[PDB]
Amino acid sequence: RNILDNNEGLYAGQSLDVEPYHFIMQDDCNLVLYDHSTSTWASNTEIGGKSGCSAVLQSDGNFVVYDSSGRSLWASHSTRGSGNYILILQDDGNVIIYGSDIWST
Amino acid sequence: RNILDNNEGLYAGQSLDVEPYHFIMQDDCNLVLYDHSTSTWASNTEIGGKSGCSAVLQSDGNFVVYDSSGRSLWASHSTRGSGNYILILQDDGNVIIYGSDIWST
Ligand code: NA
Repeated sequence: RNILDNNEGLYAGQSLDVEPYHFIMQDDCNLVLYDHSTSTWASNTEIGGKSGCSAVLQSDGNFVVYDSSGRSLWASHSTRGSGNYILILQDDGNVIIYGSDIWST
Repeated sequence: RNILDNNEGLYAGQSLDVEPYHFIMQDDCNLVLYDHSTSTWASNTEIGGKSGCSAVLQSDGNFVVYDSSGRSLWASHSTRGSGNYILILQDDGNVIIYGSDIWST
């Protein structure tokens, strides 16, 4: 997986993989972008006691890390409203969200 | 490869692969979406004696097939303005362009 579409996400332990980059929703509740073995970006949500966190691209454009209850602990703060969005891990190392769809076959 | 970013393209012979689907910039200058061995969408640009064609997603949102001397033979007609866009060959066999970017990093 290198992309997320509307209301898709990463469960604890799941990742987006494009070598040498991995975007991992970790067990410690931190969302971390690794470049080879080095962390280059994090959501800074790594909190003892917080397990079962998930990162979800919402259908309003917002990318959110939720804790096990439903508390939003980090967001991209990209609410644009109704649309079709995708989040992509690119091979230039950036994770980016595009929307809304402008063409299709 | 399943995506093209800005001023990335498929040159002659190149393709996006998400099994069982292929988006191929063929040597006959036709840009064709295959579902297994069946063409389900084409640019219809195998013209008589055209070769070395390329399909490039541009920074204005337009997706264009060019001949070897840079004449535009087909376009998506999806110009939305200067920004950042991606074309995705999706798991459901749809090819779609999203953009412009709303978040990154
Ligand atoms: Na998807």
